[PDB]
Parts: sequence; C-alpha cells; structure tokens
Amino acid sequence: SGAIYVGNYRVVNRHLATHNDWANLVWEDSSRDLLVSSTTAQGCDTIARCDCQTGVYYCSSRRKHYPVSFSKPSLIFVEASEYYPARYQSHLMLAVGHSEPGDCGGILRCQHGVVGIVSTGGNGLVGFADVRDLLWLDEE
Ligand SMILES: [Zn+2]
Repeated sequence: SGAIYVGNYRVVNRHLATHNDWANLVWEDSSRDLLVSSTTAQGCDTIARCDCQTGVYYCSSRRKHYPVSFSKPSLIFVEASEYYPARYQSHLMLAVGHSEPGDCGGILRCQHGVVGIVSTGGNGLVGFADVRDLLWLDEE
C-alpha cells in the first residue's frame, strides 16, 4: 500500500483506490494503474520534474529502501498478477528488484522528489507507475 500526497491531491494505485477515493475522484487511468482523488488537507510531497533514471524505492515486503536504475516510462507487457491479467501497462518504468503485490504504492524518489509508485512485480523486476508527466499535480 501507499500514496503520494501533493497539494490537495492523493495519488494511489487504481487497483487499491477506496470508495472515498472514487467519491472524490480527480482523474484515473486503468492503463497506468493510477487514480488521483481530492483531499481536504494539503500534502507535502514534491513530484519530481525531471528525466532521472536513478533513484531509491521503498519495498515494504523487505522493510528496505533500495537504490535502483529504472527505465524510461514506456508501454510494457506485464504478466498476470493477483490484481490484473497479463496486459500492456502504460507510463511504466522497470528496475531489477523485488516487488510483491503488497509493495504497490511504495515511493520511488530521486533528487527532485517523487518519481512514481510501485505498480508491478515478478520475474525479478519491479515496475513503477510514473507521475512526472502529470504537471497539473503541481497546481489548482
Ligand atoms: Zn529527478
């Protein structure tokens, strides 16, 4: 589990969104596994605005943060997981690393802020849903 809290936005994996998230929806995209809901309280996370390909992610199933290199956001074929069939997922970045379903929502961060959240795992790879292109998170 996990979210990003920026301004009056909460960013979560679409497959983990709550009723309250859907009841306060701003934007969602199944192909990216993202959903954004509105918040009453201001959040303090900063979204990275950059093309970094190195950073650190949180892996809850190891209670550890791992430094990783990660690929550019792309349309990637993902094998079946416990929460999606095998399919193409968009805006996804891969690294070599551990990721199980409970790790979804863990933050990937670079020097500029939050890059994205864990979304995929298996075959020794971890996939992150990028948020750096969602420039509207920075305003309004
Ligand atoms: Zn960066």
